[PDB]
Amino acid sequence: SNAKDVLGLTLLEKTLKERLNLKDAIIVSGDSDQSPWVKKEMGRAAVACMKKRFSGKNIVAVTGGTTIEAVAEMMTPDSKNRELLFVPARGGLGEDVKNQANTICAHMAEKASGTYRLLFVPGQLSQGAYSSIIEEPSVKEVLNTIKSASMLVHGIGEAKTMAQRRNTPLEDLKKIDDNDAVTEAFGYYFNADGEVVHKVHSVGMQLDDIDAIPDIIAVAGGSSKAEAIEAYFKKPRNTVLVTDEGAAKKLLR
Amino acid sequence: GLTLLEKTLKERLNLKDAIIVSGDSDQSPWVKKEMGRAAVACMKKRFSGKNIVAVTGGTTIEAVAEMMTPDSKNRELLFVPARGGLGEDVKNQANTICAHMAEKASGTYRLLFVPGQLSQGAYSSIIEEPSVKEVLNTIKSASMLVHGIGEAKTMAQRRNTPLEDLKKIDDNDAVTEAFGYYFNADGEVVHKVHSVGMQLDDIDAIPDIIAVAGGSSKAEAIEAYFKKPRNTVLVTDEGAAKKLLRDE
Repeated sequence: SNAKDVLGLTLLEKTLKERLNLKDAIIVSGDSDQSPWVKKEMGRAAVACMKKRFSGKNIVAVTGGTTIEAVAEMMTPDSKNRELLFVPARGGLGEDVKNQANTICAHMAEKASGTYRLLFVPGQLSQGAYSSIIEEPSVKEVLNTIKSASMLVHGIGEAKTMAQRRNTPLEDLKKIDDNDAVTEAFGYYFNADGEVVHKVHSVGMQLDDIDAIPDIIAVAGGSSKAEAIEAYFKKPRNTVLVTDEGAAKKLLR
Repeated sequence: GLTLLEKTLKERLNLKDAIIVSGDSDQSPWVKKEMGRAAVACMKKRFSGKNIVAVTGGTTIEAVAEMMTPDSKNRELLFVPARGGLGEDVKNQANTICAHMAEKASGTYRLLFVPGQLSQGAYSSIIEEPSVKEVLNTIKSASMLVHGIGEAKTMAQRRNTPLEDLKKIDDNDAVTEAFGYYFNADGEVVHKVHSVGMQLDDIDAIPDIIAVAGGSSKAEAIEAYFKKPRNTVLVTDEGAAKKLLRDE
């Protein structure tokens, strides 16, 4: 791309990909912490990536958060009219409704003119209530769909920001802090070496399941996320990263 | 004339107030948007410093959502659905309208996540669950209710009403519908859709109730619903009002 070349983004992407051992790196101009449109440009770039990687039939698992909402906002119908079913990767994770995976999932499916299936297994269910619900055909159906996800599109957050934004129980806050979590993705908090140190209990996709998903696209940016992004990628994730100059430049400094 | 028409409607229907926009929404589709615009203006006049706004679904309340804009006075706004989905398609569900309105208002919202067609056991589990209980509690403290009114048969058929309930609605001569209750010509409940959240008895405790409903086809439905005192502001159109009042 001449635009990427002239802006120095081609080199920056090469450097970031090598640094983080990524399947690929896509970087948009600017710092989303400073300029609101940059998050939309990350959404647009993520959508372009999804479309490049779709096959004939697709089960797309998604997380919540404002960045994947931006992906949904930028989504458009598939000009190839390939089959698209969208599911949340996991539960609500204690997010407010606007940021819940179910919310982003429905928004994305509508924008893509695809279909969706939502997961309603609240985290605060009693043991007895959980046993009743987990056996429901509708719940089993969605869990089964998630298990065959062909794509995962997920955000990455700072551990503290995510813990504060969700309604995290005191005991779990202590655990996140005591174990020096620095990054978060799909309801897992990780330390600076990319090791899991706290897991939000939630049905659906577990960390071990991502290895079986051929196309994983993480979308996360802003200078404030530089250390979070670095930590998450300390382990092999077989993942494409869509980010911005804010995060990428700070990370590479 | 419109001021006289409003005065007569308020009296005939025992309204808190009548707001009548021009035209007939059954003939001129865009009149629904003008009802929406007037309803939003009415809501903003009624807001207190803090607000919990319960809403129903349906295309008329979707028009309210569509015409919603942020509050110039920046009052606190939390939007909730009044009841469950009531068997509506997604575009007509209270949850959908609720989210749309809150986004347009730059407010916050909470939704009732109570799926069908769950077994009895799972259903009761879902409704006892802490997050759902929180939302139900919020609805119980609603300061405003914004709702539609529909013709009984029309609403029952649009929703996926079971044949046995269709028969009961017919046998009991239901003529009007609002927030999941079907009423006869005397404004008496004859059938209720089972659903968590707001009940009919709860509306008396809500200080500001705004009904938005119009079109000549709804004249009989609107008259029937208001046969009992509802302490409600009606936003409607000339189509409904002139027909109801025999002033065509």
